[PDB]
Amino acid sequence: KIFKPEELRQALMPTLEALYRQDPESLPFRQPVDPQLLGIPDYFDIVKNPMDLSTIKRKLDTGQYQEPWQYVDDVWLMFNNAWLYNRKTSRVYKFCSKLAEVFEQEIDPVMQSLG
Ligand SMILES: C[C@@H]1CC(=O)Nc2cc3cc(c2N1)CCCCCN1CCCc2ccc(cc21)OCCCNC3=O
Repeated sequence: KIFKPEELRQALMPTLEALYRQDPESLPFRQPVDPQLLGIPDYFDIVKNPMDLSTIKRKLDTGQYQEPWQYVDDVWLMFNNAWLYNRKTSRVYKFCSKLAEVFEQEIDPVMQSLG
C-alpha cells in the first residue's frame, strides 16, 4: 500500500485543522518554539525534537509523510513535548490536554479508514 501525498492530505488535513480551530488552546502550538521570545531559556536542555502545528502542516502540504502513522507520531510528539516541559498547573499544559482530547476524537475514524 503506497500512499500518495494528495491522498494523505485529503484524509489527514481535516484532523490538523480541527486543532487550529481550538481558540485559544492552539495558540501556543501554532509556530515553532522560540525559547528567547517565550522566556524559557532551558527549553532545549529538556526537549530535543521540537514540533509544532505549522511544521506538521508544512509536511502535509509538501508530501513529507509516506505513511499515516508518521503524521500521528508528529502530533503526539508535539503534545508529549509540552507535557514534558510545562508544569501540570500551567496554561500551556492545560491547553495541550484540550488539543489532545480533540485529536483523539478526530483521528480515530480517519485511521480506521486508512488502515
Ligand atoms: C508550546 C510552547 C513551548 C512550551 O512547551 N511551553 C511554553 C511555555 C511558556 C510560553 C509558551 C509555551 N509554548 C508560549 C505561549 C503562548 C503566548 C506567548 N506570549 C504571547 C502573549 C503574552 C505572553 C506572556 C508571557 C509569556 C508569553 C506570551 O511567557 C512568559 C514566560 C514563561 N513562558 C512560558 O512558560
